[PDB]
Amino acid sequence: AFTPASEVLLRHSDDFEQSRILFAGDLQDDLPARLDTAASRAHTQQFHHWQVLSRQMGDNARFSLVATADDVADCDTLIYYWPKNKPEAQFQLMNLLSLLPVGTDIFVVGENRSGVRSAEQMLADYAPLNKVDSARRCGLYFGRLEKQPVFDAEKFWGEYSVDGLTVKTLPGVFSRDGLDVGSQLLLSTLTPHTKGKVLDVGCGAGVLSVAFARHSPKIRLTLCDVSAPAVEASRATLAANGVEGEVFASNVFSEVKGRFDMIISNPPFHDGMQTSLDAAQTLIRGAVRHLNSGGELRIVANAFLPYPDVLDETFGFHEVIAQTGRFKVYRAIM
Repeated sequence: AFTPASEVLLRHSDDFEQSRILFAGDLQDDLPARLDTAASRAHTQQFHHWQVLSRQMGDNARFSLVATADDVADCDTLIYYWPKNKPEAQFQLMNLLSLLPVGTDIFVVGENRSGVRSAEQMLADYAPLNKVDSARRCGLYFGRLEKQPVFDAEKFWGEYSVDGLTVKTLPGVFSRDGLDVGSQLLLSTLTPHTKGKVLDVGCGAGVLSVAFARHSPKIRLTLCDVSAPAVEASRATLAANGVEGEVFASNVFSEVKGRFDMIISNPPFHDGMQTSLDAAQTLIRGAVRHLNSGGELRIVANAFLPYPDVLDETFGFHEVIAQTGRFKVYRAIM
């Protein structure tokens, strides 16, 4: 399996061979489907990861905000891939450890730069962890579950108000649940009393959608995101603001059916160049397939990323309708 975290595990292949493993956390590659095990299961809060894993693992791979007793059954080992954000890791480990049997082996693998060291303290009172020698930038930890924590997902819900808008959010929407500067720029280009079917692809907690609906109450909304927390947060946020709309999980346009008058998105900032290019291609190439005649695709994103070229390639040309010191709002028409 591809990732450095999975390479780490691969260096201890022999130990997982007779194990009945549950894989969870940031399941970036398909090691959960390939690792030689007595049995393998997975639970993820990411739709695209579930797509990949269930293709090979069927019902042994599950997707949902909250893992359940059944999702975890007949597993004597947990291999958890540490996520980038701590509240997400807390939510997931309490959820998972609260259901697995006392005695389950716990393995935690991640990157020091992503805060994997925080796991020790986090699990100190439940499953005492010890570091296993690994590559210098990687953290590999092991321990047995001694005491199950008590978990109640409802206590992790957050709620706040910004610009007269109520926002409900959950761990796992770590910088995409607010009225960020990029969102503000995108919003400034939308005119009041706009009409049509819309579709907000990079979902988040739905702040963009409820702010759009506030001045254009007739728009007909569809929201999608890969993250279960984002799907849950958005529905709650729409409801909390008297806004109707359909929200569902999707790997970009994988579950989107139909055409729209406008597609908007505030993608996350990429990391590399390839990850960035791919993300730009998928968004744009999927867009031409879901736009009514004369419909518009609108994207706000850092100017450094590769959207302009992808835009020209797909639509022939595009416009920069709004700009700041970092962001550009790109517009392309059907």
